[PDB]
Amino acid sequence: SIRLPAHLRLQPIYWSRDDVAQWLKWAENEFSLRPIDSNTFEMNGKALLLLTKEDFRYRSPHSGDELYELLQHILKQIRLPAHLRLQPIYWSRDDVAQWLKWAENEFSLRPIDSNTFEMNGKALLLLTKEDFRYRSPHSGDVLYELLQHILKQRIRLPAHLRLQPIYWSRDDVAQWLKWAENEFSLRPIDSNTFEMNGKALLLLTKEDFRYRSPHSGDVLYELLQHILKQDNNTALKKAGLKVTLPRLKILEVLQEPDNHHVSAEDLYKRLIDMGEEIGLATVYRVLNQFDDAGIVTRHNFEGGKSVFELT
Amino acid sequence: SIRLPAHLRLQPIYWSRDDVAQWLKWAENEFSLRPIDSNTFEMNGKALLLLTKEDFRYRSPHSGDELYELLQHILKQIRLPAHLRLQPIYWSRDDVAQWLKWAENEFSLRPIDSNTFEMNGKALLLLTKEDFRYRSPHSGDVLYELLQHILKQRIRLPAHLRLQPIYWSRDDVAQWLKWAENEFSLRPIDSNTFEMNGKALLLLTKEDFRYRSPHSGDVLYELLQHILKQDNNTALKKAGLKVTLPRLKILEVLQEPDNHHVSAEDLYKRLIDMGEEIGLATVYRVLNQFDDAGIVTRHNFEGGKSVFELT
Repeated sequence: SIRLPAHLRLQPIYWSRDDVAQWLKWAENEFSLRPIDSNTFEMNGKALLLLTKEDFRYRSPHSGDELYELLQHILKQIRLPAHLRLQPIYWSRDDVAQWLKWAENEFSLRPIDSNTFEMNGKALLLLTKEDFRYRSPHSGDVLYELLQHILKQRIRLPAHLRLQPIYWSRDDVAQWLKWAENEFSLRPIDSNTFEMNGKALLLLTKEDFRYRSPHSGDVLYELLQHILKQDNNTALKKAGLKVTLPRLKILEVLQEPDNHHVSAEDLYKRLIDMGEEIGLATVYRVLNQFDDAGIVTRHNFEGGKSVFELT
Repeated sequence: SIRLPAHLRLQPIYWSRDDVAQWLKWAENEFSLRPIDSNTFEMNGKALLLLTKEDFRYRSPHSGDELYELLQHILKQIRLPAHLRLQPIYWSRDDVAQWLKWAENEFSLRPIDSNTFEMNGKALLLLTKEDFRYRSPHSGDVLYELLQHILKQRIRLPAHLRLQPIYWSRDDVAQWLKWAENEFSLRPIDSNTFEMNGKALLLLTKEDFRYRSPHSGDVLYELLQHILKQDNNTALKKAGLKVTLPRLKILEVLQEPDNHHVSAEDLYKRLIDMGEEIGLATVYRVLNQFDDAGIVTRHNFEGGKSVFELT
């Protein structure tokens, strides 16, 4: 029992950006609210539907909770461009940029500059909602919610950097920055961005990361926060294979200090010496199934002389 | 009852490229075949399994049928890099190139030069098996079969060019070439590649297309061959909507010579004059559902004054 004009009585999914603005103006007068600036929700009705109640309160502290609930009352009676149908973990930097361009058209947002998110989908997924708001004051909340919706519809370090950040040296910090530039497709990260060790890097606030690095500081800080939060029978199961005696034994021989690298025939000869009763072609099949399941690597040599190496 | 050595008695899926070669040499001697050059199948066993019987006969006219059937006798007792999980219709030119690089690693092929297929996935899908062989004498048949397998696991012209090729002028031929360069991501197609009309273009063999255009002639010829081969109740159904009287009428008013572009209120007023009994908010909802279903386009104007245009 709230009377909107005819073109606002349809489903909000249909409301243009002007319809959104006429709705706000209608509500302000209907409910004696504080003035609602015509710029408070620069989007269409489809975009407004993606916003959380918290996003309403954030855009309109005087009236947002009220507008959200007015919207639920009104309600009580997504396919992307071809290259973007992948899980966002796989979007390239170019994809992210095409995602922005699609989104700005789909949702009538204010112009999203093409350097707003210069990073790949993996990096995008590291950012917080706060970081989307910061990069995009007009549309960051819609964009973040857009992404969460795309996720409903559906990172390990280099070896030289797998020790706690607290022990990193200046040099490690430097290798981290250039590892992260490549992994996350970020703008160039000049070698002097963070001239310090891990202990000092751990003292910086996210605002320090942003100042040192306008293009990538938020990604880098959340990467750091991520990094800080993050029996042969089972060995076989864990790699996808049924336990058999021929598998256990061969696996056993490969775990000998001498037999890490071993060819099929030597493995066989080694099995016999131990008094095991296993056939030659069986040794070949096991080690190749082991290869396929990541337990060993086959290194080829002509005529049944490949050497198998336990990974 | 064919006795291979131990490492060739495993499943062919496991055979390296050398194992393939030792198998051929074994077969040649076991079956008194003509000499089989060690270069006849430069691939691993996984690749050999993708080849058709026809590919066997083509690689070995003296012995291929025989090798294929030996292989079926032996048998009688695919996940791509992340960016390539899309239907191949969507692969970019860069994807195609990454597809080649993955394939050459996966299958131990001879080196596939990165300019072997300079075109996008749509273009790749136009090529015949013969064109894959021509572009890649060592691996083209495997690659084509690889693609068919990826498809089991799962183009309209610009308006100025939708008339039969037989009527194309020189100028049209020229617009076709640059439309196709953009659509298929081909190398630059110099304006002098085909200085002639559609009737003459239709006289050229595929070999003429290849000579005029080493980078793209086969794509262009198959594009040409593709092009040459290729009631309101139903109007509503065809666009995804249940027939209702309010829909039929509005659709009817929009098909008037005067009302192609019409706003909701005028449509309403026009319905009344005809003695129709339909409410104003209903006119709004229909035209917006029509918009969403491609029957009209909504052109926005502030305050319920959008003009709707029949597409």
